[PDB]
Amino acid sequence: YNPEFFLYDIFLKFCLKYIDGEICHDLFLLLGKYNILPYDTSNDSIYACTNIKHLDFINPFGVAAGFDKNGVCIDSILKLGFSFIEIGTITPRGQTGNAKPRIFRDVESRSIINSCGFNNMGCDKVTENLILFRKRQEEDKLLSKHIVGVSIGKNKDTVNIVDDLKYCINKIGRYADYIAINVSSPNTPGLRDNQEAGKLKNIILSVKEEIDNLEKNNIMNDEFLWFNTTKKKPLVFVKLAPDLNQEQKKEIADVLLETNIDGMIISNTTTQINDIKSFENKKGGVSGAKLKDISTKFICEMYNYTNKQIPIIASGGIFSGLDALEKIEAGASVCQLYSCLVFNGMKSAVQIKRELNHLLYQRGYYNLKEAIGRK
Ligand SMILES: Cc1cc2nc3c(=O)[nH]c(=O)nc-3n(C[C@H](O)[C@H](O)[C@H](O)COP(=O)(O)O)c2cc1C
Ligand SMILES: Cc1cc(Nc2cc(F)c(C(F)(F)F)c(F)c2)n2nc(C(F)(F)F)nc2n1
Ligand SMILES: O=C(O)c1cc(=O)[nH]c(=O)[nH]1
Repeated sequence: YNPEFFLYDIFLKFCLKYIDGEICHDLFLLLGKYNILPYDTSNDSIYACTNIKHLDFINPFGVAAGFDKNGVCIDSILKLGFSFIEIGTITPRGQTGNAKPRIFRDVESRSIINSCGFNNMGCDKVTENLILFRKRQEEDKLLSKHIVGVSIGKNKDTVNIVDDLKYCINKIGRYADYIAINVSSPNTPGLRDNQEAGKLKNIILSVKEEIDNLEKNNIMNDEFLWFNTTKKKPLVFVKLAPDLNQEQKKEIADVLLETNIDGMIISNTTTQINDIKSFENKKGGVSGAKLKDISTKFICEMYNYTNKQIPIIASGGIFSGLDALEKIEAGASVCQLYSCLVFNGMKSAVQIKRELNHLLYQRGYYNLKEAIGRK
């Protein structure tokens, strides 16, 4: 509604029409880096707060992983009106990823296909970006209480998947509110097989353990140990790909229950969309509108399978207050956006927060927490 947002969104639409996606993506990241994007300075509704365990979100919308892989634009992105962002996915060593162009959008179906292949500057460089973010944060009143999770993964050619995760934890864990374990990218060969249950249980317990050791091995009080938002050790979530068996899902559910994981991100992109014409050429995982139903059903299933015991972070095809309410009613406690920013632009968090609040009122819910899981 504001003019700053209005002008940027025209520009963004122009870019969407004329300019390659990855290039546009990076241009807006660079404009955020230089602090020339608009801010949402509005108080968020106390009735749409949410939490995962003791991690509290001032509103229920965050930016999904893969958006700001390297943490170069964290302040500007949160300042668009998001309560949190998941940076990464990061790996121990930097990787260039797959040959470009490797991201395409289909404006008509509001859908995206990418085969990025975990391109990122590497754990050490991103840790230094996140540290500078944490320092800015102590000085920047609009960043107070905003959450930064870190998605962490394996280098493509890795000796020890678990070892890669430990290396990332050891480096960046002190600066993270939460850690997301990503064994779900379509785009690194294998990796996805790391969703095998015995393997996954060991992954999850190795990660909680490396985090536990961060707490142990240093002498400072928590307030100085955790240079993050919570002042507590990061929670542990796992991100799940939606292309799985019911049996696979049930198995994963039991490993999540067995290991007392703090949450699950449902879901990553799908390789099962066949009917987007412009994508016929293409290899990779599809995001956006055409993922929404698959992702929502998957939320229902895992909530059920896990007996409502594991909080869900929703991802996939969320554009509108209605889409968000569906995620929440299926069982999600919090939502992440990606595609919506691409097609709808900079106003997305402002607009969707407003839409969800009105909806919550119309359906006669007292607050958002009351709606979670109401089938
Ligand atoms: C270009 C691109 C890169 C992505 N990179 C990652 C990543 O590094 N890690 C990750 O867990 N998910 C990644 N994703 C998946 C998103 O985090 C998200 O789950 C997916 O886009 C579904 O949300 P959407 O339908 O709102 O876009 C990426 C998606 C896109 C489109
Ligand atoms: C016009 C456009 C913009 C976009 N990225 C983008 C990147 C951004 F940083 C923002 C912002 F500023 F709000 F945080 C944004 F709204 C969109 N991508 N990203 C793609 C991608 F990644 F899918 F290729 N295509 C795009 N097209
Ligand atoms: O780097 C990527 O290719 C990528 C990672 C991921 O987790 N999901 C995705 O769709 N792409």
